[PDB]
Amino acid sequence: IEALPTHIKAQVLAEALPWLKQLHGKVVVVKYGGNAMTDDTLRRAFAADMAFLRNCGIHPVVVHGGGPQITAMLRRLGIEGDFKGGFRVTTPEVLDVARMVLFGQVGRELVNLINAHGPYAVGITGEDAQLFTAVRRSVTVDGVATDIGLVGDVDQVNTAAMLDLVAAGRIPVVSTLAPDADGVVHNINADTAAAAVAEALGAEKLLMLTDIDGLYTRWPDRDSLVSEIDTGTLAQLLPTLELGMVPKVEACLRAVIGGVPSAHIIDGRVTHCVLVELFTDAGTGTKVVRGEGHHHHHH
Amino acid sequence: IEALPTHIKAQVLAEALPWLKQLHGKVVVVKYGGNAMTDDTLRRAFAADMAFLRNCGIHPVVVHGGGPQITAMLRRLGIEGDFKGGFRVTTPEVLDVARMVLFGQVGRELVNLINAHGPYAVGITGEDAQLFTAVRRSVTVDGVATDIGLVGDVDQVNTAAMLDLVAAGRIPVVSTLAPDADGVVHNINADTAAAAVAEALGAEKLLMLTDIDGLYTRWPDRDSLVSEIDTGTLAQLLPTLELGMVPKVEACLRAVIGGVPSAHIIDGRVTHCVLVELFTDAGTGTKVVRGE
Amino acid sequence: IEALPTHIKAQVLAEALPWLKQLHGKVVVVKYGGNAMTDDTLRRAFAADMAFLRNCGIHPVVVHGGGPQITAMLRRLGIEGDFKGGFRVTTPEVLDVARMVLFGQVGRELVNLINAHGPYAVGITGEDAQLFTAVRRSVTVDGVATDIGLVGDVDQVNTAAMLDLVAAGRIPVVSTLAPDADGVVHNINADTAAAAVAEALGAEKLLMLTDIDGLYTRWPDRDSLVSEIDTGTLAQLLPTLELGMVPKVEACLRAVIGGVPSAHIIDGRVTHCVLVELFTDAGTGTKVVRGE
Amino acid sequence: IEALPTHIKAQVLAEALPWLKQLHGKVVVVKYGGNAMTDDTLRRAFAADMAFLRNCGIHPVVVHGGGPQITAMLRRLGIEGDFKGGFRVTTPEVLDVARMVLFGQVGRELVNLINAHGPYAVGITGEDAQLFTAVRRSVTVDGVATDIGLVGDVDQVNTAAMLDLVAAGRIPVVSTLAPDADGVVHNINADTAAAAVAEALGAEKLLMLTDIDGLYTRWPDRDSLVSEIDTGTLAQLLPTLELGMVPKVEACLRAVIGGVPSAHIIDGRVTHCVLVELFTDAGTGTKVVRGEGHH
Amino acid sequence: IEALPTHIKAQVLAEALPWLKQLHGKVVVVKYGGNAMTDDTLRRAFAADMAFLRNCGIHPVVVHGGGPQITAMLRRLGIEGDFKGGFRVTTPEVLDVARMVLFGQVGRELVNLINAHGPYAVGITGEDAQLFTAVRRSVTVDGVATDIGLVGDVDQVNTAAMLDLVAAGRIPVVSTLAPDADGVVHNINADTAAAAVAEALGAEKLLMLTDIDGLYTRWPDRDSLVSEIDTGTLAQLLPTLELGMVPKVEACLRAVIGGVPSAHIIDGRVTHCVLVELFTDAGTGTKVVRGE
Amino acid sequence: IEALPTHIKAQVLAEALPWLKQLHGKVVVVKYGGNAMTDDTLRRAFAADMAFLRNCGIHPVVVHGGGPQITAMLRRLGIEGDFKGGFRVTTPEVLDVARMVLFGQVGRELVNLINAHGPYAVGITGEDAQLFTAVRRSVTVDGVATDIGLVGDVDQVNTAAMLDLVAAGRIPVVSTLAPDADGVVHNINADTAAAAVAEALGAEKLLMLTDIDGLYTRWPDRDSLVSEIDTGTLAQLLPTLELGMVPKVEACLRAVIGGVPSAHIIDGRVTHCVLVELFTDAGTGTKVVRGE
Ligand SMILES: [Mg+2]
Ligand SMILES: [Mg+2]
Ligand code: NI
Repeated sequence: IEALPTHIKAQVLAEALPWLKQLHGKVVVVKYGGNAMTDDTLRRAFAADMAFLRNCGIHPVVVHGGGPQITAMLRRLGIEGDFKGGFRVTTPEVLDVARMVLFGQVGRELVNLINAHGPYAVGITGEDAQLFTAVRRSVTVDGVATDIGLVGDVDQVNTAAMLDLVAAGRIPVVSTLAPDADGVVHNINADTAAAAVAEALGAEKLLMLTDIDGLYTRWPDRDSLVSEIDTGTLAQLLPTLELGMVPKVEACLRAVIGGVPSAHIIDGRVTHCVLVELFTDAGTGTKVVRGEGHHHHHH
Repeated sequence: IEALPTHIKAQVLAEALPWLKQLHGKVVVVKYGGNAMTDDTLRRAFAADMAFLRNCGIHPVVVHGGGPQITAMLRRLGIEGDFKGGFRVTTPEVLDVARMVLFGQVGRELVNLINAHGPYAVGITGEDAQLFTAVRRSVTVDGVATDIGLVGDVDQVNTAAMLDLVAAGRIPVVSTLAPDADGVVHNINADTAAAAVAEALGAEKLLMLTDIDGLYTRWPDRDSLVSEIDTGTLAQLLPTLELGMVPKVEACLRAVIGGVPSAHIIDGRVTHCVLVELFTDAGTGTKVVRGE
Repeated sequence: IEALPTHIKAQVLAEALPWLKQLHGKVVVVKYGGNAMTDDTLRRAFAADMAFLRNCGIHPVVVHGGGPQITAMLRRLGIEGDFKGGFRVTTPEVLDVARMVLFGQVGRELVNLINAHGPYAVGITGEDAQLFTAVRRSVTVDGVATDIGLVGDVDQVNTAAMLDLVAAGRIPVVSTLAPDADGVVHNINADTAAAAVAEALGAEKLLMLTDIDGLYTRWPDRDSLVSEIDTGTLAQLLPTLELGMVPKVEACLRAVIGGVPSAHIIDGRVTHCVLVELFTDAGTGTKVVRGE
Repeated sequence: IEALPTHIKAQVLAEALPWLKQLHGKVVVVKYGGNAMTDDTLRRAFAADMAFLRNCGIHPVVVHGGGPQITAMLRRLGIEGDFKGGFRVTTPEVLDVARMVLFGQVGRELVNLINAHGPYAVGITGEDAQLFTAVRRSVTVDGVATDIGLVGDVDQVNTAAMLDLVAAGRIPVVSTLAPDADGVVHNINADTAAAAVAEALGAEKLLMLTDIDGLYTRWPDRDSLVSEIDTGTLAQLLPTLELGMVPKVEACLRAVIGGVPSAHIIDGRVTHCVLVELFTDAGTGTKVVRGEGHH
Repeated sequence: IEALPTHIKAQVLAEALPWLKQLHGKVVVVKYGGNAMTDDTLRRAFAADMAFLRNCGIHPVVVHGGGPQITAMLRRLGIEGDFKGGFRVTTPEVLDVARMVLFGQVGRELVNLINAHGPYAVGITGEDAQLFTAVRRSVTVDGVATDIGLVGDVDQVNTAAMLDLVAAGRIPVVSTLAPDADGVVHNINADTAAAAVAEALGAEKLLMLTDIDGLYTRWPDRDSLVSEIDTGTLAQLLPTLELGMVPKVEACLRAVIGGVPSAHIIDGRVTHCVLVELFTDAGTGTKVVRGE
Repeated sequence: IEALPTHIKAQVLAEALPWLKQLHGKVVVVKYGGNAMTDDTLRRAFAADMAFLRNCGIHPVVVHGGGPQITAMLRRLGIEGDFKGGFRVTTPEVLDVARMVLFGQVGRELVNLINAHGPYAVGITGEDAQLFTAVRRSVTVDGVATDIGLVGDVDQVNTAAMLDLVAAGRIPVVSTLAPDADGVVHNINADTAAAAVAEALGAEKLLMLTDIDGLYTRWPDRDSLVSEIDTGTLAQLLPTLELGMVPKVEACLRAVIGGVPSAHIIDGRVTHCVLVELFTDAGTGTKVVRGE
């Protein structure tokens, strides 16, 4: 805590060098969500960490999400959500509420928390300066022709305009909402979006906070927790996983394969989780790396 | 305009030169509000105008407000107004709704409308990168010691960071919300705020859209609106009209005095009002200039 | 007349946005010539139109020529032309006079007018910093190739250094005279030369002023509104156009086919013809576009 | 021309170092005129020298004049003068001929000569981008007020825009013709103009070619044909000089006092005169240093 | 060591934020010497720390010294020192050996150690590009003693050229040797020199490694040594000290008074001493401030 | 001589224009060594020449060597050398002395000599900022297997970082010593190294000072003295050349066959040899150009 010998405090910082050296001047996309937003002590720690990275010469890019906040508003307002299946179905009136909450509330919280350390955080959506557009998406059953609503995926990204912000020393706080070729705003999956922007900016790393200690090869058995998994194998386990990890996983795959050296799935329930995963050799969380070939499977 | 002789169209476009020359490379703060937001045809025209200025080498900076939208939400949601003689009393919870509507809704509308022409508009508040801080304010009720709530005025502004945006070719869409010293976000008067940022950025002009045709030396007599007035002369007729034109006018004062060559109070009920006031000698409103 | 209602002016200006967005930040080569040089109003207008584009964020590159001025100056000097197959031959003594009238007279004219609006206009020839060279020109009189003096065509262009000028906010006024591969100055044909530099700079539009009112398929005026034709239908129309406008057309054809988006053959006899052509579509001649 | 032992050539070159070092990266205004323009071998040598300076990291700015060429043209056109004091009044038309000759002919010659070595020379007047404006001038004939036409002096200069050209590696060839505050272009004295732009650009030196070997207090043989001089010492010799050397001297005055470390009045009749005056200690010309030395 | 739990490890890091923020983008001059150079584990740790600072956005500037190495060489070479009462006289031959050892040996060691982490370290002296000149120094013994030889103090510094190196991401390793006004190379006191360059570059901090745990108020009192002092108090305890701390002391003075917010005198015998003094609230060493 | 007439002097300076024009803004690698370092008048002239090139807009890059100085030190320090086929076998203890002398002494001399004209010269090795790495090379004694110690060739070069120095107006003085893949510094052949950096920087020329007047093709016959040999033609002489020209010549091949338009082998015993070879059409020294 504080009664720790100085000679040991230095032995901690000193060990981070190999990491500070690997991240310096590099972009790092962090997907904020889960207990990280909920718990006060956790988020306050998250904001402090972003400042840490910023004051080390690292370029953090935060991508956050909503859901509970969005549902809370839709209820508090009284919108009777329609369910064209097993999904919420994002209708126009709903999009307005989603965007309102995500950008005007959730993101605001984060920005102010970060800026408690300096003029760093700046909130933006795909709408602002058209940082990134979206393409309408839909779900299955089997005709797959089910229109879920104004939901979509990140289509294109203006990495140029984005890398300009990190250059000015700002920490962009992204709210997954982007217009399509026609101009209508669409709500995008925070996880997938984070992966998209990660690849586009040529990020050195992609972090994703979750209320889980890692990835499970077969959920029930917690002995199936992998601290590191190679791309080829993950792509083969995808069609046999939990739906809640599919976005997290696909995001990592799209990222690590799109060029992002590695993607991490850490436990956001831990205080200063980002500092631990970046400057400590703790085998906590799941690390994804590009790896194809029978040998990556055989070993 | 098709049956309008070509020799006239030319004169209209030509007569713009003297103005395009005066505004080129200069910053122009425009305060959006009133029918401008309400009417669809008007706002769509407003967005097109901002693109016009942008594609002419001019640097527009939009500052918008709420109020009706904010009240609509506070009601539609359920939040009961716990008032004070004509003031809404922005409680910590009210601020949350205000900021939510202004930034996450009102501003969004504007940004998307502008960006229908290109990657121009970008929404920001005083919160983002601490573009500008605020100082808690209080209005006149009984002796004036009334803390209406989380309301304030623009204290400091990071003109540097702002001039950086206009440099990148972006059109900033500001939502009057800035953190005080301690760091708590407040709600600022769009009109006054627009005036603050105008002066800070060394803007060539400050435009303010209103549902009124001008300034009134004699109200309601109609042939007594000044086409152009000047500082000092305004301060004399300052205490004559009502409270709705006080901030507007007071804003233009703080503006011209703070360095802004001139402030304009045009009628936002007119389609393409900004184009008329900037490239047509026909003053759509009243121009305020530094007078001796 | 000023009776034009304030809402009609707004419509005019507003209707120019789609074009400002298209030309902004781009290069536009204008071939100044014809009565546009002669008439005291038209010419004074052209200078304003260039200043206009310059203050809109556009990049204008004027390319002019002499002709009537040259012959005129030769008459005063008493230099009798040495014709050969209808071609006056450019003897050294003549080249000297062209460089004088073209670069020291007609060019200074434009530069000074344009510069009444600001430090924009700057006159140059291929000789200056070797911005562009010229290749000998050979023409047949009767049976075969013959030398017609010191006449040439635009060959190499330092588009890199050329684009630097417009980037510096300067309006390059070009006098079609370029050095031979061995440094022998030549007189180039403004028309063909304009189309040449237009292509070398990779410019959006090519504006060509002419003392002729229209492109003609015959003149049962109703079928003269070729407001916009395309690059192939004009090719087949080339063996049936007026004798005074074939070069204006061949120039446009070259430019567009080469890589220039659009070519406009407007009637410079119209005050503010440039403006009318760029922000309106109201009949100023033809717009040649990529077609086939 | 050969037979010169290499060990000596090296000595010659090595001696330019102190000078190359003093001029490197600095601006040097050179006033072209006289036999320099007339003689073919001389001008061809002048152009080569400008290229020399350019390829050494020096920033040469050439200012030329006319007169004989201008008069030659006016005669072919029969524009006979309206002299009113030993000089021609610059009627609006005469200006047109002057500008035509200076910019469209005299300057052209120079530019092409220089560019025979590379994309260096670029011709400009005060008209282009308003590099420098002019103020109407009027020389006292019997009283004081006597307009002599569209003649003037360099008023303001856009040193910024000018220093931009030398930055791009260009050698500006200026033709003394500038616009008036009310947009009226006049004809300016090459000598005085050269001095004006020299001071404005903060030039390290100002050279002026003449058909004279130096300055003379009086007009006979040995002694008063000086080599070094300064302010005050010249100001007193001003009213004692024929008009054939008044603007020349004043040019050096307005320049040195203006800031230019030194102004030189060399003999342009010598081949490669500029190379001799800049990289050879034998200064066969009249230099003009700061007025507080030998005061 | 490694058994330390995660959270306790993260906390150590987190507690560094207030410091990384204060040093980011700032220059930090570190005077290397003593056991720091001697002990292998210590220097290897020193080099790692410089890389730490470098990879955090901090700009470290290392200034080292010799003495033992210099004396070692002078002995191997068999150069009997011509002493002057407390001082060896730096004859022209001695300077050559000094410079040879300091730049070609001592500094080399450091550079290679640093660059074991990346293309960071770059060795230079006042000689290179004339980064800084020196003025002959005379240390009078009793009343007077004149020149001890080619010894001097840092006169002028080219902070511009220096700040250029830190800009390129390089970590300059300075060897205290500068040119005379006439170009005569001199040997400068590492401590004083470090202070000179510190002030010149507008360094946020000046660190000085020593084989002592702090600054002594009453030398070998132990127990109550100074934890923090300032310009006035530190300058008043000057005439009551041993020579083995005068330069280390004057340095901190010339620095802090010069503009350096604070100078530190830490114990270089501790592994990673620089990391402890910069990112740990350990009250070791001694902090010298200006005051007010 | 002052006795020489001025009309001649000019002719000399003038005749250099074609050369100044060819070298302006270009890099020129000069290998310093031999009498050039020994003789005082010669080196003082060498330093003046580098300043000449620098003050002409040329970018000189000096690469020097040792050997005699290195051997001189090894002897004074009494370090017995282990030989192999006639090689010193650079052990870790010898390398330290080599680097010490080359960088901390030989190079220092040169730098200070150059900077006697201005803040130009800056000494660096492959160690600094890792400007260039080295690869262990072994010699051949009719059985290549001869690890003659820490000797190697220039492997990679950071032309970027190097071209940055010449950009700042500095004259880099290189001491052939570079890190190994693992950081083990090695001593590199000045001649070959100079050739390596020459090619890497895209140098316009490579000069090499020697105590020989030319390139005597095949053993003593003052008649067989080339003046301008070429690749291939020269290549077929290496196996039949003295050992004192093998590294020089083998270095001139990698230079021109590597990109460098031409390499020159001049006589460094001549005062101002560099000025003669670069601005005098003297046929002294041997030139090497490309030739399939
Ligand atoms: Mg595996
Ligand atoms: Mg049309
Ligand atoms: Ni197996």
